[PDB]
Amino acid sequence: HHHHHHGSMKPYVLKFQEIRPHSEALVGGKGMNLGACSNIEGVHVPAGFCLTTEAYKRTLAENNEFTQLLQRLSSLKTSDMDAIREISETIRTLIQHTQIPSEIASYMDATLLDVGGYEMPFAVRSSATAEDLPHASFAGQHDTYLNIIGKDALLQHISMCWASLFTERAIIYRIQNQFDHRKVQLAVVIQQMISPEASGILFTADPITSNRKSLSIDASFGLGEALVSGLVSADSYTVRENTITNKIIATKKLAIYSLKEGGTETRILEKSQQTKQTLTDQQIIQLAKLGRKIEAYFGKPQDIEWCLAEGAFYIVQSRPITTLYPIPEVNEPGNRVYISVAHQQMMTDAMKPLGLSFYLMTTPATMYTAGGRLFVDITQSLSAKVSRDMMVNSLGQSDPLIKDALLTVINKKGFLPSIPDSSSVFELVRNSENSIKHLKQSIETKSGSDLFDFIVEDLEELKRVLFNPTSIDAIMAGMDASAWLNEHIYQWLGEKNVADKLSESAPNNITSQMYLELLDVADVIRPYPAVRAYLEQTKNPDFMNELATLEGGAETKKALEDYLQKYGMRCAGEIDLTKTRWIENPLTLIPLILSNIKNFDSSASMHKFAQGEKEAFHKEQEILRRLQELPDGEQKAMETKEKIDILRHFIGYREYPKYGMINRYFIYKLALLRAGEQLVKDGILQEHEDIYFLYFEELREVVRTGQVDYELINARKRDFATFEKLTPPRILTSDGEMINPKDAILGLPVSSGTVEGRARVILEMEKADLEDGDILVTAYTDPSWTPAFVSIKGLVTEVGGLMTHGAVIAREYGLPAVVGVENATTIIKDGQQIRINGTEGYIEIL
Ligand SMILES: Nc1ncnc2c1ncn2[C@@H]1O[C@H](COP(=O)(O)OP(=O)(O)NP(=O)(O)O)[C@@H](O)[C@H]1O
Ligand SMILES: [Mg+2]
Repeated sequence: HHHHHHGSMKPYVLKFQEIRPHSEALVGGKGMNLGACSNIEGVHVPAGFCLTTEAYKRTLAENNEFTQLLQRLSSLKTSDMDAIREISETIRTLIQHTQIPSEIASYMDATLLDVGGYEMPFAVRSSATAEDLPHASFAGQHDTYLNIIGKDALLQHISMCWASLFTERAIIYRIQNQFDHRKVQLAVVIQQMISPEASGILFTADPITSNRKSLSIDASFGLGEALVSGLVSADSYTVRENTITNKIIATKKLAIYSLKEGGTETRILEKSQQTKQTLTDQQIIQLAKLGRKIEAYFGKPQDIEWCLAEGAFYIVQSRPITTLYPIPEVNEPGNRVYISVAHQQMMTDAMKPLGLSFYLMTTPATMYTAGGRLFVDITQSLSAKVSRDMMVNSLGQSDPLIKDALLTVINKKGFLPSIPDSSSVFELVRNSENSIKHLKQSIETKSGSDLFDFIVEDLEELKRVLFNPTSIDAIMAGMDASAWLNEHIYQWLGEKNVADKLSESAPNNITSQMYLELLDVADVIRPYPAVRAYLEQTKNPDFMNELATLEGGAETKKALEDYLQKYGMRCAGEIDLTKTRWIENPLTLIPLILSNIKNFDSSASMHKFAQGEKEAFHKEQEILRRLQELPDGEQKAMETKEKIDILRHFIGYREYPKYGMINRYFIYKLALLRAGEQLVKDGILQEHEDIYFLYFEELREVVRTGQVDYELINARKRDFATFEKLTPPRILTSDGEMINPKDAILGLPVSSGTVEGRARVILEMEKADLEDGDILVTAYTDPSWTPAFVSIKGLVTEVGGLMTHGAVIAREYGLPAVVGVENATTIIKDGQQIRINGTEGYIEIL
């Protein structure tokens, strides 16, 4: 060219106004956001630029002594603490003694005089990146410096940032997340200092409850680094719509202010000062409005660092929130309530797409996907009361826990507004059996696009042989018999849930049959301490063909085979066709077999059954005998006995169709895996199990026309990954909402629950001794301990703010935790014990 070939080159420095798109690979997370954050309208971002990773690659990843070391480090694992300490020290000093090329240090001078210049104070903040992984975060992993003035001192701190990438805490963090050193770079953000009166964090969701329609703020006096620092406390405001709706005022006894000549000092605050409302209600709203605008520009809930300097609000960071369980896209207006069928089905593992397709294509009810799990919209049932109660009463009986969640929805106020005959069961089960035998024979000849065209046929046959109106009547005949028997025997004899005792050892229960038989398997293994020792050890998926080697077992094998012919097609999570079955990987069955042996006596199929009967039959006559001791006596007892006979006749079939169903699933799954196997051979698919991420139709027209789209597939995996980390509610809300005095020390709730245990740790975290089954109490908490505390059941800290470290991490690990307590380190003497709860903010003595 005509640009002097000047011209296909990576730059060294980029202004927030220059930063291009998806150059995250140049300026990293914090930077790419700062950039985009500038280009917003009505938002004041300070100015600055980024030291591009080129500067890091050229200065430090192109040093032989450097690379030699990083190689020496790629050797270690977390178990090796000292080597890490040492190598870290060494690597770290090499960086603070590796000067920056005069070339680069001159670009900086050039830009930095535009922002400008070397007499003004700057912020040196480190934004990092992981190659070919733009959705990785280093939140709170590296250093940052406030108020750096001067060239000599700017270069000193750019180097201390790069160094902050090699701290044990940072290193160890990459080991655990398997990010690779040498694959992580650092951009450095050089930004104008703001001397603010007040600074803090803001979330455009609620941290607890993911409301999405309520914004929460954390504010304090002074510079922000203090709040993120761990001590001082903060002020917490919550804003819904344009109304302030909570104000927790804290005791901010510290603040951090700039020095005229660089650096930062910490001031105690005059007592009158420490209880002041650090924003004024006009500013709280004026601020919330901002957070809302930003969120609108990005299209997702954001995490924001802000500054208050002479009225004015400056945005100095933005981020997305990563911890939100998503919301189904239901195109139906108003406030809606979704109920998790995950929790009903007792699964609440994420489900891959192929599996989700199948659950969907067999029910005719209308369900939604969110977060990789399934939900049912139940909003209309809740309108008409004749049906509301008609609902909550049904759940109230099964899924009782689901109901409680439901009821809290019911009064948020602001939110809303015959019996087939005895030949039946038999016939029903037979034809399911026979249907499954044709299906078996029929699919092994099918292939290609036929095979798909095939199982579309069968999904109707399935619905037809498994969900007749005879079958359903049969299912309901048993269940309705329980309802009747439970309340009517409440109202006459005053004994609840009698239907459970009357149901015991009832015939034809397909699942209950299964568990008995796996008791016998266990029973075969007890005579032979050889086997049980083996099974206990083996992590071999074919441990099975290594069974006849030892005769101590080896009968063990003919046992397992018989059991795996009648049940190998089930697994915890059967409803996802994609999940691995028992007959597929027999190792997944071992632990039960083992746990039966530990916890049951031999021959317990024999006894537990019998004592099931005898007790359901002596509870049958205890009822009836007691009934005819009252008015209309003979007619009530007469009345119930038909009901019991209905109960035991149908109750076991309740369980059959799901078995009939996943039985066909498994047959599909296998023919569906031949197709995949074939596709790989043909060259279209990398792995044969790379179909679990296509829905049925998506898949079906890949075997018709052999074309696939792999960053569909890869986003699918990337996302299935993101949702496994997530734990579905019993009730999800159109607004993202997640549903389900005693000499007391008040605090900030922060994180929901209740636990009990141990004492305070001062704590020399550096030389810290912890212990299982215990609550924690320091006063300062910061990321330094993030990678240290799994063992905890609950947290309590002096410092406050619900978006402190204590909060956000206790909220992910699922611990209940209260912060902001007055003098917890003191006032909870001698590391003793305690009971805390976090749905409200209190703490007490046991
Ligand atoms: N130019 C600036 N002027 C004033 N305060 C600033 C400026 N830049 C950053 N801050 C604040 O000073 C601190 C800078 O630390 P920073 O590393 O950027 O955030 P962090 O939480 O400590 N680490 P990270 O999780 O990577 O963002 C935060 O409290 C910011 O709110
Ligand atoms: Mg930050």
